[PDB]
Amino acid sequence: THKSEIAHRFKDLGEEHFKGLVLIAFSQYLQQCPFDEHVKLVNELTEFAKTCVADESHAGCEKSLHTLFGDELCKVASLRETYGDMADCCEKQEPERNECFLSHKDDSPDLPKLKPDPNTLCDEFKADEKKFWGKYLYEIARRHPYFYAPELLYYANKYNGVFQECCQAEDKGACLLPKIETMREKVLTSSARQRLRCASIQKFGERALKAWSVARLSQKFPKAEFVEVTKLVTDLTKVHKECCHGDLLECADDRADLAKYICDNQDTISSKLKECCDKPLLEKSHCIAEVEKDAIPENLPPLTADFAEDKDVCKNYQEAKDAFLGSFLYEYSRRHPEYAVSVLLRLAKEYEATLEECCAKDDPHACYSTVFDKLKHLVDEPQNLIKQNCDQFEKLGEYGFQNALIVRYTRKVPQVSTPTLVEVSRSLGKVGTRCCTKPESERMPCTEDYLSLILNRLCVLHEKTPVSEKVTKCCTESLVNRRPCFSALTPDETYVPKAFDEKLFTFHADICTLPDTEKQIKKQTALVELLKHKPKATEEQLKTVMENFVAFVDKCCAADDKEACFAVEGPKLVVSTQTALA
Ligand SMILES: COc1ccc2cc([C@H](C)C(=O)O)ccc2c1
Ligand SMILES: COc1ccc2cc([C@H](C)C(=O)O)ccc2c1
Ligand SMILES: COc1ccc2cc([C@H](C)C(=O)O)ccc2c1
Repeated sequence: THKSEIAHRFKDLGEEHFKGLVLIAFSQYLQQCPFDEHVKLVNELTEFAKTCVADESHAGCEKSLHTLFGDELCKVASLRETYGDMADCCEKQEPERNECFLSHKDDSPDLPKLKPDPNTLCDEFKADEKKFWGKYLYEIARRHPYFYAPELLYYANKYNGVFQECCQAEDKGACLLPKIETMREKVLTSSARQRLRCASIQKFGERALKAWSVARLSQKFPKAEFVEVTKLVTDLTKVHKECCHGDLLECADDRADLAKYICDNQDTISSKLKECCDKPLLEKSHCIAEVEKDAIPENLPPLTADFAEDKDVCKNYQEAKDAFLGSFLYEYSRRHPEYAVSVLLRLAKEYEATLEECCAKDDPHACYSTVFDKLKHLVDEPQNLIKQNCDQFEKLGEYGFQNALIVRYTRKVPQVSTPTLVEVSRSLGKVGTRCCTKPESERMPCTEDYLSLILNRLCVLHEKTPVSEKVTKCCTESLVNRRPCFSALTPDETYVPKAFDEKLFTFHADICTLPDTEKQIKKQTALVELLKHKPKATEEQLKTVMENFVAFVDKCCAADDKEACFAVEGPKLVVSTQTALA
């Protein structure tokens, strides 16, 4: 329909944005190459796009976006030498070649943890604002190779606006570190949301993403009609599909478009959008993404009416399954803005399973008329876990809770690799902080949605190199029952203990020197390995091993010759610990 896709997107996005997405795209496809390779790729591509803008007939201007990006990545001399089997993608035709690159996205790339000097940072910034802006896109995007790319350009500006307001202060440090931290959460979170949106389509079909889009949209805009929501849903699903499939130019473009549409139709969508719609382009879509719920309209009928009472349920459903089910989702979501999206989807799935068996039965209506009680039962099911988990969080504090979750997970999925068990248990206990201080009514929803983000990370880390059958099962059985499914696991008897490996339990003076985070991780790693070796260790003993350990580090980090003390106290500690675990 357009002579030249690259021309079209360049015009549409404008140079600056066009360059920032190309970079992000290269940086996600190729997470090792240094910055500088990438800025070369970015400009080559952009020069060429400029030629196509001026003359659309010009050779190459007709190629697809994959073919052009892909053409550019094959010309990397580093490929075979840096990326291994990656350079074999270059031997294929499109679209297999593109598929092949995308399958080498690495969810755990192992990159220097970003230690920033407020000084060096305000330097680099005053020297080159635009290169700074790019550098940040690169570093985030290479570490989060599914990160929502237009939402990333948004963060890059906010980053830049943080230094524009803070480098001209006197105590720059004190202005920066708060704002950086606050932003840097928001970015990890955004990444994990985005990774779960891609994990939907990839493992469960565009229909799962589409359904997410209904739940989210209906909650946010419950005034809007099904017909309208249905429109926004088609557009929102395409943005995310394109986005997850690495088509960032299309992603950005259709997203800007959808914001423009939403604004031009506030009267049929929401009363909360005034403030959003007066913002510039990137900020507009974010504000929208964050806008407040609209008020549930007034005389809505019972849901029982359309979905349980009505004798024609099986008729409407057989006629168009996903559409009818989208309607259930709109109707349920628009009335329960408090609920977790995971929950709404969990309800929709169950209502599906229900019609699925009931419409094949002799009087469907007797079977399905009773379904809402079953749904009431599901929403109430998880409430006691919360309580247990919050009390435990309050008693132990965040860090102790991370430890309890380390033990807990290591017993249920001890075949999981240790890096993954530590990362995930650390995130799981950050849920305590996120959700436990909230008013009770709010807790279950909060938790349900965070645990989905986090359990997805486990599934995604594990599916890379799969080792535990239970995890594979929970990860592939569903998205929306993962939390129940993980919560229903228990330690197992099949597991042979890991042979003692002393190397994993030695400590050196370095331990005193590490940044705090890295110090926690090193101990939580030991803790995991301990449970893999001693999977029956009881909680009182582990309390002993844990006090004894803190006494040990404390003694040794206080000593005149710390090495000597570690050398000596070290083996003492292995010995008691080996002794205490019978
Ligand atoms: C089909 O199941 C899903 C898909 C995507 C989800 C994304 C999210 C994040 C928290 C979101 O921003 O809504 C939560 C639950 C989800 C369930
Ligand atoms: C339009 O109705 C749907 C469609 C797809 C769904 C998928 C899922 C997830 C992926 C699942 O865990 O099976 C949940 C609910 C859904 C409702
Ligand atoms: C802050 O409240 C929480 C924190 C972590 C939790 C982890 C889990 C996992 C699924 C588990 O227990 O297996 C469940 C509930 C949780 C509630």
